[PDB]
Amino acid sequence: CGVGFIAAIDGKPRRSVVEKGIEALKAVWHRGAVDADGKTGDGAGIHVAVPQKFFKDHVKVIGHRAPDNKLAVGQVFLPRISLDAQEACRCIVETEILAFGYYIYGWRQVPINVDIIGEKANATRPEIEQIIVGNNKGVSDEQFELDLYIIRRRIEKAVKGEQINDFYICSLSARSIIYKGMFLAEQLTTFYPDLLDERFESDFAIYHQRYSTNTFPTWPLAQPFRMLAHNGEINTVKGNVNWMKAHETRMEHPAFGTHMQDLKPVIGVGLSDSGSLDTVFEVMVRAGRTAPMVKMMLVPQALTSSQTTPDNHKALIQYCNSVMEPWDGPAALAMTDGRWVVGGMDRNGLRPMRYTITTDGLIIGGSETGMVKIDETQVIEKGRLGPGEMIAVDLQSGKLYRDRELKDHLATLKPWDKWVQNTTHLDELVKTASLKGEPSDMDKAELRRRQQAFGLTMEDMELILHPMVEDGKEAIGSMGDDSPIAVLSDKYRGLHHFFRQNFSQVTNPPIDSLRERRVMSLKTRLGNLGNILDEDETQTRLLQLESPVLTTAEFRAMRDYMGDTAAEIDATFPVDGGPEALRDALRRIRQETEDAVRGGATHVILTDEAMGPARAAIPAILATGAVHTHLIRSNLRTFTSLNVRTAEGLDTHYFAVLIGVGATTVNAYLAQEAIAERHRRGLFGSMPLEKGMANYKKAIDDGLLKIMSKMGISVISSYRGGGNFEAIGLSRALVAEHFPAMVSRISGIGLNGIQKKVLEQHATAYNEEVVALPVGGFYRFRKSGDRHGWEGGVIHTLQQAVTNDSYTTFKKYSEQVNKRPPMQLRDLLELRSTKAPVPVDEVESITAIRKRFITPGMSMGALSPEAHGTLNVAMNRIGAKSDSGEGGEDPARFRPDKNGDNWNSAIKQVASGRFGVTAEYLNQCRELEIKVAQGAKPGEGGQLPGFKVTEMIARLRHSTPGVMLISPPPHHDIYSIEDLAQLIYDLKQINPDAKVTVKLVSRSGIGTIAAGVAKANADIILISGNSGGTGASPQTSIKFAGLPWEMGLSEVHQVLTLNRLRHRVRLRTDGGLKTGRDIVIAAMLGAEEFGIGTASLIAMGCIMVRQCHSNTCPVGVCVQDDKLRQKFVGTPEKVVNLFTFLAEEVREILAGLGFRSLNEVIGRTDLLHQVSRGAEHLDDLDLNPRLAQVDPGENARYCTLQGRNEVPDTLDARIVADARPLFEEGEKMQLAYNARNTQRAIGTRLSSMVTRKFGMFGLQPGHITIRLRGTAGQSLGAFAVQGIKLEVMGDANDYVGKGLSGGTIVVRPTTSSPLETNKNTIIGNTVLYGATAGKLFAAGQAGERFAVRNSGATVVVEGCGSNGCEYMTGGTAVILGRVGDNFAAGMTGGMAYVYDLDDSLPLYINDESVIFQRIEVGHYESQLKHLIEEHVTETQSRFAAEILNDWAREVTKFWQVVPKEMLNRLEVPVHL
Amino acid sequence: LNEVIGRTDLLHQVSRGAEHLDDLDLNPRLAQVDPGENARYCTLQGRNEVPDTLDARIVADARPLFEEGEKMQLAYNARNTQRAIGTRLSSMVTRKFGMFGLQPG
Amino acid sequence: VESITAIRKRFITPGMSMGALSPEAHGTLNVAMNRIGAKSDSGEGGEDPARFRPDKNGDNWNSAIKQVASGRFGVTAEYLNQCRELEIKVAQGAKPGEGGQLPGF
Ligand SMILES: Cc1cc2nc3c(=O)[nH]c(=O)nc-3n(C[C@H](O)[C@H](O)[C@H](O)COP(=O)(O)O)c2cc1C
Ligand SMILES: Cc1cc2nc3c(=O)[nH]c(=O)nc-3n(C[C@H](O)[C@H](O)[C@H](O)COP(=O)(O)O)c2cc1C
Ligand SMILES: CS(=O)(=O)CC[C@H](N)C(=O)O
Ligand SMILES: O=C(O)CCC(=O)C(=O)O
Ligand code: F3S
Repeated sequence: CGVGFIAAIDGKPRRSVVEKGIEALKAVWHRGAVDADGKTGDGAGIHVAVPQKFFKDHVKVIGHRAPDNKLAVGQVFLPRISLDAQEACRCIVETEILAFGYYIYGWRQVPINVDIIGEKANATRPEIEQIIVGNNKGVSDEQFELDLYIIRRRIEKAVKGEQINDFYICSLSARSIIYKGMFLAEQLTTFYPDLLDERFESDFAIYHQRYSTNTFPTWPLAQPFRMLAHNGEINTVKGNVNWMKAHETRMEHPAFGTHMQDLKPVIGVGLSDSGSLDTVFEVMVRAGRTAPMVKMMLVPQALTSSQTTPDNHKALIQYCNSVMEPWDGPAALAMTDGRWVVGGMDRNGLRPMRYTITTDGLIIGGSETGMVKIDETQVIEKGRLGPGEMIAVDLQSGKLYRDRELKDHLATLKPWDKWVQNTTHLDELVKTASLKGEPSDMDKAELRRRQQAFGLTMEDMELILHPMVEDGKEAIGSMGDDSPIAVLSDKYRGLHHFFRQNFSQVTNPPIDSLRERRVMSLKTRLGNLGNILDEDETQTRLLQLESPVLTTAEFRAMRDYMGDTAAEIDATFPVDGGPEALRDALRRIRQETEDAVRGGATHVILTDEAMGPARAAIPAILATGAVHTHLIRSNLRTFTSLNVRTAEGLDTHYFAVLIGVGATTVNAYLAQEAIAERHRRGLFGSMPLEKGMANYKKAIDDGLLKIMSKMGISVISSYRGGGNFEAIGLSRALVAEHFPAMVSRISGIGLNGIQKKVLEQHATAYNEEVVALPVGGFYRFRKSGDRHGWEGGVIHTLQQAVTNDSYTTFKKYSEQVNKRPPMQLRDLLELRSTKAPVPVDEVESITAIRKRFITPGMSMGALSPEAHGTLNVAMNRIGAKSDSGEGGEDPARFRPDKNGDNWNSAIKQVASGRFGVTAEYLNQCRELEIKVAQGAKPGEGGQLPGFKVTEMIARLRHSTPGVMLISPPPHHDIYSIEDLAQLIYDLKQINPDAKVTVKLVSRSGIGTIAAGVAKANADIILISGNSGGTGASPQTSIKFAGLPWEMGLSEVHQVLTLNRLRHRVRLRTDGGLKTGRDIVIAAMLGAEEFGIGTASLIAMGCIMVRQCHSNTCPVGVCVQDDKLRQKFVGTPEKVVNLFTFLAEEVREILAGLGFRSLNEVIGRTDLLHQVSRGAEHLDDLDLNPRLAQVDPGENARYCTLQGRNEVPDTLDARIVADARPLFEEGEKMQLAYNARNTQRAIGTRLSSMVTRKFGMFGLQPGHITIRLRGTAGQSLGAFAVQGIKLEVMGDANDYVGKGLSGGTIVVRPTTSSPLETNKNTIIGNTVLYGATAGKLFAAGQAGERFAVRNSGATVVVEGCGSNGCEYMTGGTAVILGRVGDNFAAGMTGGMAYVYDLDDSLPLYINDESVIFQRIEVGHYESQLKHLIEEHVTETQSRFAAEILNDWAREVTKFWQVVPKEMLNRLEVPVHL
Repeated sequence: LNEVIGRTDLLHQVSRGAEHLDDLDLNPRLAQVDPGENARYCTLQGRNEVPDTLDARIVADARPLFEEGEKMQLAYNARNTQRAIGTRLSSMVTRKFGMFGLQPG
Repeated sequence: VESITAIRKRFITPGMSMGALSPEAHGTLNVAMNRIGAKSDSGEGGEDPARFRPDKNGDNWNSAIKQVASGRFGVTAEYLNQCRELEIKVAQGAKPGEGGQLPGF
């Protein structure tokens, strides 16, 4: 994959611009899935100017006369198999161009060579044809495209009405034309020779290859699109899409004249995310806005409220943000309206984008940098884009604008501020009334009874509400979610329970809402929905909150300011009502809001307030959706704000759902109440009820910001109404009828059930007195109502069983377990088969089976050292495997002990904060598990409370003692699937023997990703259930993120099968598997391996008391405390017994089924039948979609060979060859080689080899040194141990020294480059990610997230993008230059100095955990000096040398950045 | 000639004469289906052949007829699935005795 | 074109004896050549066997091609075995008809 762009700064056309454009496209394949087929690829494209010589001649050769104007071309994909349709297609195409009365010189079959296409693709190949049009009407450049635009839509539309498939017009303008198709980019020129003609000349270029979650090639989905080309993904798409359904309700501009209606819907079916973007971007530009304005209105930069930003810009930004809600997601963009050409970034700089400027007056935009030869000699600059920036060219004036200067320009266009000043911030007005006193008007006798209506409890009040009020933070907890899944529940659960928060896995990264809160946002606006098409100050006239969240005080504040303008709808219904009560209720509300809005109303207030003994409340969630949708469905939502008052609301989740299913504003009124009551028994102590709410509110605000970040979304306006949930349990019909689009893969209950349950709980609370809520056993087993998997009896019996070693006791446990009411989906399945039973002896053996079992990754830290190694011993004893876990593994452990026991773990993880990740760690295993996610907390990343960060722990992890370890939610080197792809490459490079796994978490859509993972060379894929365990994690994720494995595991099984990849990868699953049958059923759904954690913990003794986060483990399982660790009685022997039983119980089952082995039953879903009905009312689920087979009946067999999906060599292949002496004799060596952007992970293999023979540190620095001219591609020197040194004279791309491990890497411009070392980029992003040792020197600037997570590498570099030194925990980080926003966020431990010539660092640095001072003590001043010296010595850097020359005056200019938590720890204090 | 069959790339449409621009689209006539390098086929030979019927046994059961001139009675079952029964017999008979050389029956 | 790594490997540093040259010069050469995967030549006069291992720094003083010349200087079962190539020296262009000299001092 890649996007790129090239432009002649002067405006004047040239052939090189195209030849370069090709040139690029020939250097991106190293980033894609190569087929063994040699031909097949996902899509490539080049968007250049229609070449009028070339075309005109053509018209001449047929013997017409060339017009004076520009001649248009339509580039069109016609149906290729039904001639009947091609015609219809061409009549339509002609008719439409005809009624604008332009002129047709006529069709031209494009030459192409289909030999380089694969069949898959030739299959879906359309018939590519050009049609040539002339501007007989003598209109203007601008009018021609305008008209053509209305024409293309007209066609587009008619073909649709005709119901014609496969028709598609890539381009149709007289300025630009697009040559895209499904073929390898390196072969664009081959599939389309026109491109090789010298008449193809152009002032600009835009190329783009693409990847996918598929095996299927659609042609129209290859880019570049008509104005756009996008690298990344736009996670905020459904959000955007539904907004346009309303934005459109009002869009009207005069340029389209009477055409608008043909103009809508601007977004047709079947578009890829980027495709939809181009769609919007286009209309906007067709109506007048420049390119750069549009990048902004749609992919605006973050308005951090800071000095970093001039005030013009801020105005503008604020303007946009008020018109259009962003289109978020990682995004490198290459854009152009007719005149300008733009390179742009998303608001988080999520994708690479280097660029070079030449003496010849060209700018070449890129994704990597070595992408197209240019002589250093003619380089005038070497830049990049950072979050939010753009760079551009105005081709009419042949002027280049860098970000500042370009943004300057746009600020210039209008009185942004004067206009912005037109908004009413009703904030202060609202805060005022709060301080004036958050009221409360119910008597406990009430609170209690309503509360009972929504089935609330003490656990609810104590466990969850309280901490919010107190700490202003939400409840953290531990252990998995073992309760039933709500539909199956026995006990009133509220709608919000069935909506699961979505989150993101490999497609895009989730953000850090702590360390990166400045880019996020919760602004809310009522009435800012008018004409995205307009550009007038009247667009700022709207009210603005700063949180959709309102305390009963603030709420009324607002509701008053509104007034005649608001309308209140009664979200409630009679109980005397009848079977259809709630239905008609839902109609009613729907209608009433209609009338209101029509009637003139501008704000709606939906509410349960009139709930009483005679009226049940309509589930706020359902009521909000029913309303918002119908509002959209009638083009009305654009006229109001929709505000909800809810008695049932209480936690963060409930807000999130409400908001994103419509809600503008929410007020949890009966909870502020419940807060008060608590407060008048002084449960909060001294603290005023007002400060009370304040906190509550922050907890819910950060609440949301988080839930959002789980699918990288930075901003509530795009999130709102986007329906980002997945419904488990409610009926298809329903979810469709009333909420935005969401999946509900098995219908579930419907209104009639909902009604019945709502009312039942109701009687509970108005049928008689209520002094206390029940206790509740949702977050914990009480011997009360809610059941759980793990309950006391069950735990005892199991313990009894593995301790006394009786299989009979085991069997009694599992029976205890299997005889209950259904609690989980698998519980609803029976296993029946058609074979007679077989004798048990005959089945496969335990030895055999237990080997398919593994003990999941549970970190050293989360668990006691004793527990951890216990597990490693058990697994190795039975020839199985265990998983180190998120947090290091002690290397002493790399040998078997006198007793023969083996503490080393067989599968090592690799997770966001790269904990103990070392060349030697990565090499002490058979398998690497890339942890993208756990079912306990999908969107997010580990926690390890500070008081667990023992010293041993801290030593392991290179973290700082007793300081907390919260991990970055996303991996920093996996922002998109190609990214995954490359990590897997490095992984397979540093360790030639291991298989690589990807931990993913079930959720709908996993299937597809699963595929991409497969194309990315992963060997195993593991789908984790929503219910798995965690040692520490917020409770909403434990109860609301994730989906059951029975759904995700089949989806992966299916989809992978459906694309013929299912044999390329092995499948594993975990999530609550405690029993023989749980394991058989998982096999039949497709699994080959099963993970067993918690139950293995319980055998080691866990009693499931849930204080894993607390460091108070009654039993030594999950606690670092010494005394407490002495109460541990786990034993290998115990765990081994657990597995032994499990397998035997598996064999017992297979025999009954007639199979003599597990393999004979994988995928065999025909052996499972869904029985269970388990409720009073006819409310059933559809378990089909899970049981279905893709290619039922006999399967063909693809031979799979034993081993791992192998990978292509790199430079290391030769380097190693050339190093015989090294390994053979010990010699020292110096090698030289060139290097291209296309060579990845250079050295890594070397390193693996060296680490293996001499170990990370048995070689003295520089022992083997390899100079490289040119460009290093991603992962340069990744995991290099000491002894290796790489000099890259030239430059590099992302991830230099990723996981650096005591090796050394240096990078400087070519002796001959005339560039000013420090005023130019030289290495990409996420450099030194997670390093632990070694040095890195860089004559130049580095890009975003430099030194992220560095845990002990020393570096020197002349500058650095934003988010630098983030989450750093060790090492020294010098920095000869300016530094990006948010520097040092979360930087708990190492040190960075920072030459700052403008005393600006103050404006950029992230205070929170760090401080800066000028050097005072002189050993710190000396430390710096020596590095800088080294730097120079290695890099021959002038600018550096000079700082050395004036040390005296200069030292004065730096700034010591030192972590708070390091102040008292530091041998030599930092101060005098 | 072979080197050029189907090669429409060798024909361009100039259609000119004296009138108003009212032109035809001769493209649909000229387009290639799978343009660009062709596979090479060897000379396919003979005729699309077809399945035997009962006649392939009657003839076998009839050696004496064709070899010695004998007169024969053959018995067989027949199904709606067997077509043109007798026609190949006829061909053989016609060729060796002509349509009228053998006495009826 | 082919790479330097590749090409430089076709280069070698001739045999110049320990004696004719300083010990420092001699081993310098052996180190250079082994560093770039090429070959050096011991020369007419022995090679010290200590030199038969790479040193703490990774440098390798041992020479890859050992000579064998008239006065068999250091010619030993172990010398002959510490290499990839044996060079029978029948003659040098400086003095074809003749054979080395090493002044007594
Ligand atoms: C205490 C504990 C620690 C865990 N630590 C990690 C970890 O370090 N890395 C990880 O990728 N998943 C971790 N997990 C999840 C497990 O690896 C596995 O996905 C899940 O534990 C199994 O769920 P089950 O508990 O119902 O047996 C942890 C889970 C628990 C309960
Ligand atoms: C100082 C010196 C020492 C030499 N010693 C030997 C030697 O020991 N054995 C040998 O076979 N040739 C010897 N030669 C010759 C070289 O091995 C090689 O044949 C010739 O040096 C290369 O000539 P060129 O000097 O113009 O580079 C010696 C030459 C020189 C200059
Ligand atoms: C190379 S790419 O993975 O960024 C593809 C971009 C986009 N989401 C698409 O589906 O086309
Ligand atoms: O130990 C750690 O860093 C993480 C452990 C963890 O996140 C979990 O077990 O839920
Ligand atoms: S608190 Fe974790 S619950 Fe198990 S580990 Fe101790 S009993």
